[PDB]
Amino acid sequence: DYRARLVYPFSGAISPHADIVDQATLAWAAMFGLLTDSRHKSRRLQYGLLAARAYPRADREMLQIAADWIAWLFFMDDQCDETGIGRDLQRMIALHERFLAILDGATPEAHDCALTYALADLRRRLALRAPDNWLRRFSEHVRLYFTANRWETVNRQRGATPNVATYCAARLFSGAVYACFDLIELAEQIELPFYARHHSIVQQLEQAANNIICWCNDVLSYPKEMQHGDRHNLVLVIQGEHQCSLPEAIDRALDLHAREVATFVRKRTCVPYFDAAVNTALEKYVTGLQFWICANRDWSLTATRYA
Amino acid sequence: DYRARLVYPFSGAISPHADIVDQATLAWAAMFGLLTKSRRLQYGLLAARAYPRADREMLQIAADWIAWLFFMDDQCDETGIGRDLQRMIALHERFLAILDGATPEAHDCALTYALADLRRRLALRAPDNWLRRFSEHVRLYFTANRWETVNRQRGATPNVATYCAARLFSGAVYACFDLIELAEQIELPFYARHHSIVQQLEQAANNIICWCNDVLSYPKEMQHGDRHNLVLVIQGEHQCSLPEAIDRALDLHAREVATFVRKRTCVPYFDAAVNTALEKYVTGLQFWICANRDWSLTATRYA
Ligand SMILES: CC(C)=CCC/C(C)=C/CC[C@H](C)CCOP(=O)(O)OP(=O)(O)O
Ligand SMILES: CC(C)=CCC/C(C)=C/CC[C@H](C)CCOP(=O)(O)OP(=O)(O)O
Ligand SMILES: [Mg+2]
Ligand SMILES: [Mg+2]
Ligand SMILES: [Mg+2]
Ligand SMILES: [Mg+2]
Ligand SMILES: [Mg+2]
Ligand SMILES: [Mg+2]
Repeated sequence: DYRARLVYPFSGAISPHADIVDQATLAWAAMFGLLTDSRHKSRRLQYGLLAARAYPRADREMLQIAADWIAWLFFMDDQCDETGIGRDLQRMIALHERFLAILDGATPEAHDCALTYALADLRRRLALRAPDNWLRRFSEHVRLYFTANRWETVNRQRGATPNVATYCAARLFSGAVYACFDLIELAEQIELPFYARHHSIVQQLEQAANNIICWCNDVLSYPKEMQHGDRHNLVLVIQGEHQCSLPEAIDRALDLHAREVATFVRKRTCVPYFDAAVNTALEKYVTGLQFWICANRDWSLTATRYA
Repeated sequence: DYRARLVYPFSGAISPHADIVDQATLAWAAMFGLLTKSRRLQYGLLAARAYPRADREMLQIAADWIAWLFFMDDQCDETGIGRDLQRMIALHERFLAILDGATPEAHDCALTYALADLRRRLALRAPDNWLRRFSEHVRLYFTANRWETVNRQRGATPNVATYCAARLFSGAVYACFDLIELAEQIELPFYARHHSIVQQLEQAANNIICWCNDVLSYPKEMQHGDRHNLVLVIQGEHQCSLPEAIDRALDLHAREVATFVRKRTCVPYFDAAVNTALEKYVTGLQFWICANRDWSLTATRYA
């Protein structure tokens, strides 16, 4: 049982609003027409129960935006990774031109699809809770996620599996984890000054947490990705580069995950002293990264998505 | 004296267009009424060293941009607006409008018009993703300058950790690093452009350029009573002599040079085309490190 090795020297938490938020996410999906034919299965999506773990101290209104955003990501992701649009760059470019217009604050038009309308709704709701500087940073992380998904599409279309270095570098954006990390600021109601927000050690803590979450997901989701012939997965990329067995590739992936956990724990104590207020806010942010690491693992072990 | 210790284990270069670009930067600065000894500014001779392989058209934008920063910088560091937050917020609101695409209005100042001209010219050479990354770095430069202004007004000195973190943005070096992509005509994929090792190389090069400037510019900054300088921040934190503060700043500079050349050997292998483009970008960081030092030692600005 290789899944037993996905362990951390810290624990997570869940918002008491978890089930209320999950039911509201299903109602939001229905409202914006994101629930496709494939009804009874929708009851066990449980996207709100991941959000509830990722932002456990958030007010219900803010948690609901995070939950709806996570739902959006899964709906978009399953299109990219399991349907035709993921093998069609020109279709994806056309869609992303609409998303990018909506991220700049353009109102959707009659011809726009459900996902564009739903994105516009999330941007509108975030604009009410967040200042302009935050909105710009979130939008750029979402833009980089679109860029990364266009890159994954070209790989699928050309039948090309990236090397480990390229995959790991791209994975940091293809999973939209940085955009989710931006929501921690709103969940914790913290205003980090520019010099603290972008500090090298904070960036390295963000990178480590992102790698941990993505590589944990890669170990839990290689089976379903193999079924669809999509090798955007640390296990499958390691297998191709090292020409090794699947058990060996899984073992190597878990070793990289364990090393990245140790790196995160180590760098947590390398945060320099700015002032009392800034460091208090900074420790709430870094605590947020730990909640996310645990949320991903705790939710993913209990989800039929990876069964 | 202590200036002799500002050394690098690599060399720079200068564009053959250096003098016509510098002369054209003066002409541009006069045209926009940014001039009010002009021939001794030599802002084009910094640009020519920073982007030595750039085509003349692209180098001219870079030179005009560097001139813009110096004009803006002297107003912040030697003039009243640098000790007036609400006035700076008003000016920055006009700049941020221009950066988003808004055309200047009747009673916008010379700088706002000059910034709009630079944005227009950059839009002809660079795609939207580039313009956004550049705009964000310039926005963080404005934010860093507003932070410096609050410090000046309250007569506050930040600790070394706070100053170094803020200095990375107050110098606009990242905005200048963005221009390397255009100078060198390279298109780095997202995953290489934002790679942790590339970020750490940019941070090291930024630290080196800023701390080199701090050692060469502490005299003129003391005269204006400005403490945004590694030497002066070290002196305040450690309560040491000025010679000891300079020695400590130069040790941090030397240590950062060692870090930069070490992390150059830690760049992963992505593919042939990407690593070819990356090595041109990282070489660009080296050109900038050398350009800053080479230009500053011959500039009357720090005499
Ligand atoms: C769906 C999405 C992009 C984000 C949802 C929120 C989130 C940050 C989840 C953590 C897991 C991981 C980063 C998803 C990566 O996509 P991948 O396609 O490998 O996910 P899958 O294995 O579940 O399909
Ligand atoms: C003027 C400016 C923002 C940039 C021009 C181009 C550039 C990146 C020059 C390198 C020197 C340094 C980063 C300037 C920092 O401002 P500081 O105020 O310490 O400069 P000074 O010492 O020359 O006054
Ligand atoms: Mg997927
Ligand atoms: Mg995916
Ligand atoms: Mg997966
Ligand atoms: Mg200055
Ligand atoms: Mg300055
Ligand atoms: Mg200076």
